[PDB]
Amino acid sequence: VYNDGYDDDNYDYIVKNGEKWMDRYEIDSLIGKGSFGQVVKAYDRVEQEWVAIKIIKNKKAFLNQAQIEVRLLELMNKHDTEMKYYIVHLKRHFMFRNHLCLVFEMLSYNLYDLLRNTNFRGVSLNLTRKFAQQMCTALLFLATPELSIIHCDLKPENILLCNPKRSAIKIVDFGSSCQLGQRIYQYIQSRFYRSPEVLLGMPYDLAIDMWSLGCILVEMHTGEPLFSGANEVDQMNKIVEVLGIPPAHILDQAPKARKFFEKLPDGTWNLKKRFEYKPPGTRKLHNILGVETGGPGGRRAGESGHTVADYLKFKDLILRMLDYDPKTRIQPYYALQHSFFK
Ligand SMILES: O=c1c2c(O)cc(O)cc2oc2c(O)ccc(O)c12
Repeated sequence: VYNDGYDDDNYDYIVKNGEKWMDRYEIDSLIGKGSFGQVVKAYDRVEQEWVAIKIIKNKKAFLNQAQIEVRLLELMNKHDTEMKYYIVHLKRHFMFRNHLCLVFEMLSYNLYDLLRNTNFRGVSLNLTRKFAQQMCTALLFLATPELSIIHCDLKPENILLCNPKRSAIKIVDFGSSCQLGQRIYQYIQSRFYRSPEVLLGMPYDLAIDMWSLGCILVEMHTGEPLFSGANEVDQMNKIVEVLGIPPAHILDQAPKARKFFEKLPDGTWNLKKRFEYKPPGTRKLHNILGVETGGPGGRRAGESGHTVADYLKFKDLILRMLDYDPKTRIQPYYALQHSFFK
């Protein structure tokens, strides 16, 4: 028996629908599970509203990580400006029967759920544009110097709708997040959304989030992951099928560059060693998006906001996001100036 019988064998609190907490919270049900513990829907009898409570595991490591998350949300929740309103709001935090608990505003489903309710056909380029603009604003919030927060784990599942009918979104789950100051694994981000500098074991900064955003937007419009690596080597190879071989001057300083590429005698780089990939740069984003053939699936011929001209703007913005060079990858302020948004 664990924690006087309240935990199970994974350090997870045993959620019992209906329980009341501190004479304040009525636990409704489980809505989420992860390596950190659980998320319940709960009714805050005092404020008279539903909340999402995140119940960290009763175990020292996860508690220390979650304490990082809390300081980072308390830092964000110190800032005036209304950019902060695309980050999920921390309502409070407390210890309960040995678990650190984070009370959040209650939201609706995440964008991977939204994709499944379309049967992975994707949402329209207009909906994607509105998601893009919210997300860049949210990254611009994180970049403000006092914060300089890497989320470190952007993907559809961590972008939630506010309300199932509107298109407002907030970013959740700052449990793997860090400030420019702090760090570390280099094994961060989910594989499909992992920046190349992370794969090559280079130093990363806030720019890695902007890579993940690039891949998320494309996936939201086509329905399928742009780069679905089944492991690090496959990941980098799927990237290279689209963006070609990464600049020499970056590979020249990439600790794990020889995990994927051979330096030819002459100093230029190529891929290594029977179904081959597609030649570098040959699966062109132009055909993935369907720029000239009715958007993904042909399904958008003649729709409004999906003229070839809108698709060229989109492709431009994504490529600027999928820059290999993290010092020239488009930054939040300038993604918002792009003609995709005007
Ligand atoms: O913060 C989270 C969260 C939230 O703030 C509101 C909500 O309606 C759901 C949520 O679901 C999560 C999850 O499944 C994993 C990790 C998280 O941090 C969250």
